[PDB]
Amino acid sequence: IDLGRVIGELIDHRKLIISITSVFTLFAILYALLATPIYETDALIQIEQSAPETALLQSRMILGKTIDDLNLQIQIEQKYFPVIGRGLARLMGEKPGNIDITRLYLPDSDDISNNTPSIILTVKDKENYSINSDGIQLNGVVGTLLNEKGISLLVNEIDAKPGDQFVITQLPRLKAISDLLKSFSVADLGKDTGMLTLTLTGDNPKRISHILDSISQNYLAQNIARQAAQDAKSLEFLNQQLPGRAVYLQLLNRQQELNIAKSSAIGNVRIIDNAVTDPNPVRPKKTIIIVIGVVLGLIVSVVLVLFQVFLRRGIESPEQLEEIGINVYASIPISEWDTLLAVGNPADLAVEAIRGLRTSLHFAMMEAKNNVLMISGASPSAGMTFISSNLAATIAITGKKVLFIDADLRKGYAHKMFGHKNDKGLSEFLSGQAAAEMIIDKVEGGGFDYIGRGQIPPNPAELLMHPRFEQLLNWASQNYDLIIIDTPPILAVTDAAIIGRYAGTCLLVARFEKNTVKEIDVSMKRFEQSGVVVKGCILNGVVKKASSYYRYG
Amino acid sequence: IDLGRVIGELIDHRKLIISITSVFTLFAILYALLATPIYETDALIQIEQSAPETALLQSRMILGKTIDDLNLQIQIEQKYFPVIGRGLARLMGEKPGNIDITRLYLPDSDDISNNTPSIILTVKDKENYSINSDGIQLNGVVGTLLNEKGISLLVNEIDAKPGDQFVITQLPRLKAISDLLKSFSVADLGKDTGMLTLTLTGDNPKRISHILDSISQNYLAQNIARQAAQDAKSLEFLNQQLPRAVYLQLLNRQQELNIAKSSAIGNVRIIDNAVTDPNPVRPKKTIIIVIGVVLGLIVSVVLVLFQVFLRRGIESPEQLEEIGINVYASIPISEWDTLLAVGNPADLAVEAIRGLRTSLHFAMMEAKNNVLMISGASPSAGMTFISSNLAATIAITGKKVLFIDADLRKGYAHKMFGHKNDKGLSEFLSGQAAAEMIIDKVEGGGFDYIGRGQIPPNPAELLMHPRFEQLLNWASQNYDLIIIDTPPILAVTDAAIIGRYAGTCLLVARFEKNTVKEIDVSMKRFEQSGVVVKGCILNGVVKKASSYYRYG
Repeated sequence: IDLGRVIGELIDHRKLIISITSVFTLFAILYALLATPIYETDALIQIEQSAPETALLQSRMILGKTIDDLNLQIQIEQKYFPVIGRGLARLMGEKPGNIDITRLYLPDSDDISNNTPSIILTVKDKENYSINSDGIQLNGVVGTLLNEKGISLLVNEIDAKPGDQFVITQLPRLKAISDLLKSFSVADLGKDTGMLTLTLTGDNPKRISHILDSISQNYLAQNIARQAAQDAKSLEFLNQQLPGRAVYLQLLNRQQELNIAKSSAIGNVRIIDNAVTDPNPVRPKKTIIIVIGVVLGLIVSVVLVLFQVFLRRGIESPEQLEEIGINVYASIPISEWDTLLAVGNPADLAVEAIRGLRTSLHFAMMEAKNNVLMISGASPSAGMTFISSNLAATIAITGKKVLFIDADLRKGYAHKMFGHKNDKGLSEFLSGQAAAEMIIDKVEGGGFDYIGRGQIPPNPAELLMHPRFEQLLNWASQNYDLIIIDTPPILAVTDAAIIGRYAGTCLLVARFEKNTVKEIDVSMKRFEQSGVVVKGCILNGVVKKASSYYRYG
Repeated sequence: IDLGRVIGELIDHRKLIISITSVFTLFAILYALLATPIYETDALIQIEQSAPETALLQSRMILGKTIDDLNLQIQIEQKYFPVIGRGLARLMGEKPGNIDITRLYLPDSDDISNNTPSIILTVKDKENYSINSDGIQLNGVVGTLLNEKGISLLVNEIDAKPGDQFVITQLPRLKAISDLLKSFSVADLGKDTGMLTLTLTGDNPKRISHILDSISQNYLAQNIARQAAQDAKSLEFLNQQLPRAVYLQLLNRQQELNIAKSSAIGNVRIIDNAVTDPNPVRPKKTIIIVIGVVLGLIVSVVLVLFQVFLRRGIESPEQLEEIGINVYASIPISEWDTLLAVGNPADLAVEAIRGLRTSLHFAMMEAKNNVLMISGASPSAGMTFISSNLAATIAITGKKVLFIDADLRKGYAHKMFGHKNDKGLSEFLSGQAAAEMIIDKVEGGGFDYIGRGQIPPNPAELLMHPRFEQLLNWASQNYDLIIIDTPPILAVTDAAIIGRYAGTCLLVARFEKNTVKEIDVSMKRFEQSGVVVKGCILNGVVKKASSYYRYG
């Protein structure tokens, strides 16, 4: 988990980490290139406070007058069936479609849920067009207003590209307020200065400048209207109260004072400069999400790789087994590769390591009480028969006579791999229905005598206790230089602990990443309980990255 | 309790955790889907302070005038017998019912507790209807008012759906003010700006906009009736004081006060009349559902950890080996009246018993005799299961096995192997039977079996009798193995009496039932009695924790 280990596993998993980081950056870049650009326009309003004005601008009288001025409750979008059709259309350089509807009146379904009757325009040419509400397509021409089925459309200046689809939505006036008010924004930047910087953000650049100018003009007009409206209510009741006659003349003097004031009462709000749209979109923020894509890919990659590190629990190196006090006799690397590897590809790495095992056993197998070696995998799929068979081959070619007993009576398949006469296997001998001679075979490849399990017997462990088995071993250890026995795991059945009574040397075979140290520890302790002293293990299937062996020649 | 152990038990208990988290999330879904929506409407009120205004709008003078204006003390609900009938009615798309009562006068029961006389409207059609107060159903039609039994009711524009029930409550004016006031709210957002955000929240969307509009109008008229009242008091005194140049000056002031009074532009303007946000603000969807998820998750965690800190039994042979107990086996639970070792010989729980046979055969050599005693740490430790199957799995090997069931209190081996209940073990110790008529032969396992026989009155006094050692000495010569079942030592002392003659003694501990304390005390009490317990035999270990697996 150290920095060195970190970089090691990173370069080892460089494919995964770069793949995930690159794919998230691909999502980021496609999103940055497909998200519609959003321009921002600004204006400067000057007054002589400004705290009421930042709230009166965003009031519904102001926005509500712009909406009715520009008909912004008539919403128009070019149709693109995919969620990214519009973005790719912009990327291709296609000029976006746009039309002007000066007067819209839907059939006004205006239901509780679907209060936005949605219609689609099919552009037929630059002059005529067709409108489908729910299938009923009404063909129409710009100029002439379409008044059918309670549906009133006055659409003019339709765009060029025909065949397009334009979704029209007569969303409610309150909605046409709320969206704008969401986009609209005000500030002061002087905390007392009359300057207000209105900002409106939107997609259609030319539209937002007009909308902001409309807001500014409405604000100008309404402030002119208010100061005058004070005097206007005064004037209204003066007009209502005119009938004493000298007082009538005094009221006429006040009337003439008030009347002109209304026309002349223009002030207190100022458009220092009308709205213009900044050509550079402010959103989507390029180079701010792509770096977020990079960092998101990096963080998720590390949080996944660390999770996988804390996932696996199998053996990782012989040092783990030697920590418990287990003499790992070999580390057989996994070979890329029906005949024996030790005779098919005699110079493979996995066979060089088995020769390295042969020498170490040859040293460790003298002083053993007899020349019978028992090899029991830690579990199925630990390769016990692979290692035992190749070891038998590599010891046969040396020149010693080897007998390879496959005492895995439960699911042993060595006879399925050496070529066999399935009759008269091992089990058929223990049952007493076969003699010691008709069971041995000759693997022509390895050159070592082979004894197969034969038929699966109903009672394996009961058979192995029969005293004929020790007779077999006593005879063979006199007629052979080495005897290798295959036995089932000790975590599953007790066959291994029965055969181990007669074996001089016993070894476990542990698959590299499959079997855990717990399985080896429990297996060795369970062998000891049964009076069988496990000599050591033979780590197997170690990946070539962690295997010390390499080609030499 | 470690992260690995945490996730292991979570996946093991994945059914429980997902079940409870899912059902609380379902409760959250149904609540969020049935909780009646509440809309809020907004209006904007300007002044040129606003600190008095935020408390004068909420005064009873203003609210109580809207109440009397819109008849808000006349409360109406569509009736739904369940607590969720209204919600599901909305779910089904059914348009909610509503009527209009322009004039309600109940009998005015107005008791101390039931100061809110409640009646129910039964909609008969679009024109007529019936009202039951306490059973007395009065039929009436819109238009004509029902004035009977002191009940003056004028309902018009009754809804369409007939047969419905409408609960009508003439709640007192103070309550009809207080509810509006708890829903009502004010703010300023400028701290000196005249801008006030009136906000009112209700369920009926169209109603609350009208309510807030009426509040605004009442407030506006009240502001007129303060300032126009100042000018009107001045003008009223002029009108009362008018009795010639001074008269013309007073007439000038008269018309000036006329215009100043009647103009009376309020310091307040309604910026924009109240409108209702179509999106309900409560119930807050996706804010309680996530709270439902986190609540289910936290309660699942706190319950699973509690159950973790609930069980005290053995959890693995390592716990026994820590104390210094040689766990000779771990027999897993078998799914499965004949012996398992002859019924289903390939069962995992029998493979483990063969594994025990081999370890005993090694560990039982050098023992002073071939007698094995197996005593469970408690009843329901499966002692007889293990001993019987072990005797079977040793019998098929070919050794002659004698199986003595010395559980003279509640032994039931004869109830399992098929029996001649006469002449059991007790009938031998009592001296009324000889050693030969007590022995049987289980045809299945193939081992000679000695039943306890009749429950004696004094078990322990019998077992001390010297005939028992005669039996064992004779058997150990005529049999290759002798297995003795004995009662738990924590309950009676028979086990420590038989153990004097047993070469090997083993305890059987159920996996999660028996604790480490029971095993430790059992071995200490065996030691005090001069019986050296060889080791334990963990029993009934669950397949999740056992290393055994099928092979073949």
